[PDB]
Formats: sequence, C-alpha cells, structure tokens
Amino acid sequence: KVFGRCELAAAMKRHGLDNYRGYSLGNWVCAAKFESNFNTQATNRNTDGSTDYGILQINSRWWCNDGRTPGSRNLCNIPCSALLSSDITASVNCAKKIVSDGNGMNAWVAWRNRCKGTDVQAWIRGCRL
Ligand SMILES: [Cl-]
Ligand SMILES: [Cl-]
Ligand SMILES: [Cl-]
Ligand SMILES: [Cl-]
Ligand SMILES: [Cl-]
Ligand SMILES: [Cl-]
Ligand SMILES: [Cl-]
Ligand SMILES: [Cl-]
Ligand code: NA
Ligand code: NA
Ligand code: NA
Repeated sequence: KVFGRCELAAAMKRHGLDNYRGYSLGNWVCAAKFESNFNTQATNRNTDGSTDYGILQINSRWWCNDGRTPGSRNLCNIPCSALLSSDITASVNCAKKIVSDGNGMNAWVAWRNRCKGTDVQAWIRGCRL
C-alpha cells in the first residue's frame, strides 16, 4: 500500500508513534517519506547483503528474519515480510524497539541526513489528526 501523507500521519498516531521517545509525528512521517516514499512494499538490498523492508526500511541484519542474512539477528521477532503489510502494526512495533536502542532516530540514516533539525512539523501540516 502507498499511503497518503496525512493518511500515514493518522495511522502512526493511532499506533502510538506521536512523540514516542520524544519524536514528534512530523519526524516519523519525514523518515517514512525518504525511506520508502510511503510505500509499505519498499525493499532495498544493502551492500553487506542485508535488506531493508517496508515504510521505515527496517534492516534484516538486526531486526527481522528474512532467511538470507548471514550472522544476523531478529530482535523484533518477525519475518521481514510482515514489515511489507498494508497494516503498519509490525513496522511501528519494531520501529519503537529501534528508536529505544540508544541512538534515537539516528538509526535511520535518511532521518539524520534529510529530516533531523528541519521543519518536520510541515509533514503533518493541514492533517486532521
Ligand atoms: Cl508527500
Ligand atoms: Cl511534528
Ligand atoms: Cl535471495
Ligand atoms: Cl538470515
Ligand atoms: Cl535475534
Ligand atoms: Cl521468520
Ligand atoms: Cl495501518
Ligand atoms: Cl533521543
Ligand atoms: Na534475516
Ligand atoms: Na535477520
Ligand atoms: Na543466513
């Protein structure tokens, strides 16, 4: 599923992501924009042979199991395929564990490079939330 901007903002809010670990909803929307362009089915192979999955490009080295990532962990206890769902629950639950990991939203390099310090509130501008 390809979400609308306000549509994804609303689902992220519904799933308790607004201000989770102190990150406003605009941050999460901005990250999703640059990670996946709001597309739940997004996948991207990394140079190290791991893969990133879903609206938040969660990586198979640490977080989910895809069956093809040597020496990896599955810290969210989920097949990476669950992260491609039109229902965002698995992605939100796993992103909560990632952002609690110690480096906050810096875990998402696109967030650090494209969202961090910006006017992220623009991402939820005009949304009925
Ligand atoms: Cl947009
Ligand atoms: Cl915001
Ligand atoms: Cl393969
Ligand atoms: Cl694996
Ligand atoms: Cl594990
Ligand atoms: Cl699995
Ligand atoms: Cl959803
Ligand atoms: Cl933080
Ligand atoms: Na894996
Ligand atoms: Na893994
Ligand atoms: Na393997």
